[PDB]
Parts: sequence; C-alpha cells; structure tokens
Amino acid sequence: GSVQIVYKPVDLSKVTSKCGSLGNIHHKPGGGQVEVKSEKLDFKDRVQSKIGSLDNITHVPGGGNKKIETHKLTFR
Amino acid sequence: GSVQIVYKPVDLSKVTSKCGSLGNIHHKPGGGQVEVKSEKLDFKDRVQSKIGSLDNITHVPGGGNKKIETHKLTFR
Amino acid sequence: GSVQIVYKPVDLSKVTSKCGSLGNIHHKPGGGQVEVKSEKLDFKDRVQSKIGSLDNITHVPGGGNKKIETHKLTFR
Amino acid sequence: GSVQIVYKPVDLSKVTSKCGSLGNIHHKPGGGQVEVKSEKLDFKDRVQSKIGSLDNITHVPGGGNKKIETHKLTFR
Amino acid sequence: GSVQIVYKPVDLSKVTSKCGSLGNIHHKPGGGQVEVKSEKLDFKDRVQSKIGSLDNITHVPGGGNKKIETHKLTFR
Amino acid sequence: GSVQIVYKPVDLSKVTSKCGSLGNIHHKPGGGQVEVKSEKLDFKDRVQSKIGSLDNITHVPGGGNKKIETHKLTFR
Repeated sequence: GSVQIVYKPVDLSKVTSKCGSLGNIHHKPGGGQVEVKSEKLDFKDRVQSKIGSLDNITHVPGGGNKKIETHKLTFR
Repeated sequence: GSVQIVYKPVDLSKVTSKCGSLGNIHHKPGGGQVEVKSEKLDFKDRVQSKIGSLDNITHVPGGGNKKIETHKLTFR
Repeated sequence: GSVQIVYKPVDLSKVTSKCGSLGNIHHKPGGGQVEVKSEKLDFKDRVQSKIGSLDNITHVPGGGNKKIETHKLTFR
Repeated sequence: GSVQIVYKPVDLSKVTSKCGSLGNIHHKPGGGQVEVKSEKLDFKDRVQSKIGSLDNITHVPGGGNKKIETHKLTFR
Repeated sequence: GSVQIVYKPVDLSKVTSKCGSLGNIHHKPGGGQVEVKSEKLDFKDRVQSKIGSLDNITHVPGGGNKKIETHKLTFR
Repeated sequence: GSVQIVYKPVDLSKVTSKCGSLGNIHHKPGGGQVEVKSEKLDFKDRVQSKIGSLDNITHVPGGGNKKIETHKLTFR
C-alpha cells in the first residue's frame, strides 16, 4: 500500500501601508478604581486567571501590519 | 508499505510600511487604585495568575510589523 | 516498510519599515496605588503568579519588526 | 405618689425518692468516628461553638432530684 | 413620692433520697476517633469554642440532689 | 422622695442523701484518638478555646449534693 503526500503551498502576498503623518494623540482618562473580594481559590489545571487589572494603554505604531500563518500536516 | 511525504512550503511575502512622522503623543491618566482581598489560594498546575496589576503602557514603534508562522509535521 | 520524509520549507520574506521621525512623546500618569491581602498560599506546579504590580512602561523603538517561526517534526 | 410592693412567696415543697437497688448497668458501644472539614471561621459575639465531639456518658445517680427556682423583681 | 419594697421570700423545702445499693456498673466503649480540619479562625468576643473532644465519663454519685435558686431585685 | 428597701430572704432547706453501698464500678474504654489541623488563630477577647481534649473521667462521690444560690440587689 503505497502512500504519497506532496504538501507544497506557495505564497507571494505583500501587506503594504502608507500613512502621511501620525501626531497629536492625547490620552487623558480621569482615573478609576477596582475592588475585588473573595475567600478561597482552588485552581487545578491550565488556569489563566486575572483578578483586578486597571490597564491604560496607548499603542501608536506607524505600521501594525500583522500576518499570521499555521501549517499542520498529521499522519497516522 | 512504502510511505513518502514531501513537505515543501514556499513563502515570498514582504510586509512593508511607510510613515511620515510620529510625534506629539501625550499620555496623562489621572491615577487609579486597586484593592484585592482573599483568604487562601491553592494552585495545582500550570496556573497563570495575576492579582492586582495597575499597568500604564505607551508603546510607539515606528514599525510594529509582526509576522508569525508555525509548522508541525507529525507521524505515527 | 520503507518510510521517507523530506521536510524542506523555504522562506524569502523581508519585513521592512520606514519612519520619518520619532519625537515629543510624553508619559505623565498621575500616580496610582495597589493593595492586596490574603492569608495562605499553596502552590504546587509550574505556577506563574504575580501579586500586586504597578508597571509604567514607555517603549519607543524605531523598529519593532518581529518575526517568529516554529518548526516541529515528530516521528514514532 | 406612694408605691408599696410586698413580694413574699412561701414554699414548703419536698422532693423525695426511694429506690431499692441500682446495679448491673452495662454500657458497651461499638466505637464511632467523626470528621469535620472547613476553611475559615469568623466569630463575633457570645458564640458557643462545638465542632466534633464524641461523648460517651454513663450517669447513674441514686438521687437526681433537681429543684430549680428563679425570682426577679424589677422596678423603674 | 415615697417608695417602699419588702422582698421577703421564705423557703422550707427538703430534697431527700434513699437508695439501697449502687454497684456493678460497667462502662466499656470500643474506642473512637475524631478528625477536624480548618484554615483560619478569627474570634472576637466571649467565644466559647470546643474543637474535637472525645469525652468518656462515668458519673455515679450516691446523691446528686441539686437545688438551684436565683434572686434579682432591680431598681432605677 | 423617701425610698426604703427591705431585702430579707429566709431559707431553711436541707438536702439529704442515704446510699447503702457504692462499689464494683469499672471503667475500661478501648482507647481513642484525636487529630486537629489549622493554620492561623486570632483571638481577641474573653475567648475560652479548647482544641483536642481526650478526657476520661470517673467521678464517684458518696454525696454530690450541690446547692447554688445567687442574690443581686441593684440600685440607680
């Protein structure tokens, strides 16, 4: 029983961008407040907890062009 | 039982960017406050906890062009 | 039972960037405050805890172009 | 405004007993077992707790004649 | 405003007993076992706690005749 | 405003007992076992704690006749 696989993907894909000018970006929130309360925590597996974050983020890239791929060949 | 696999992906993909000027980026939040309260914690496996963060981030790259890939060939 | 694998990925992918000028980036938060309270902690495996961080980050790279890959061939 | 109280209770009450013979009293339980489990306890006032008793009592008095009273005169 | 109180209780009360013979009292339990488990305890006032007693009592009085009283006159 | 109190309780009360013979009192429990487990204790006022007693008591009085009283006159 001969088995033959030829996994040969091609890609020629350009992600481009042009922006004239980034500027005058203000970010001035008026504060904030968090409060959490509990008694016991029992974690057991691959838990990803977050309890009480107060983020403030200003993310100004001149690019930002993302390109994700994923290849998975499986055999049994 | 002959088995033959040819895993041969090609990629020619350019991620480009052009930005004229980055500037005048202010980031002036008015403070903040967090409060957490608990009694006991029992962790057991691959836990990723965070309890009470107060981040402030200003991330201004002139690029930021990300490109992620992943290849996984499996055989049994 | 002959088995033959040819894992031969090619890549010619350029990640480029052009930015005219980075400048005048202010980052002036108005302080902050954290408070955490607990009694006992029992950790058991590969725990990644963080309890009460107060980060302030200003990350201004002229590049920032990331490119991640991952190859994994497995055989049994 | 004259006020006059005359609190004058009388009592002539006899509590008697006659028993011919006390004897041959066996008390042979086959053991026992208790198990309690909790995390936190917060008590705050005039609490009367009991957690996990395993009493075995043999109380053989030749008398046992109890006589309780209570008098309370109150004025405002 | 004349006020007159005459608190004059009388008591002639006899508590008697007669028992011919106390004897042959066995008390042979087959053991026992207690187990308690907790994390934290916060007590705050007039608490009367008991945690895990294993009493065995044999109380054989030839009398046991109790007689309790209580008088309380109050004025304001 | 004349105030007159006459607190004059009388008592002629005899507590008697007669027992022919006390004897042959065995007390042979088959052992026992206690186990307590905790982390922290915070006591704050008039606490009466007991944690893990294993009493064995044999109380054989020929009398045991108790007689308790209590008088409390209060004025304001």
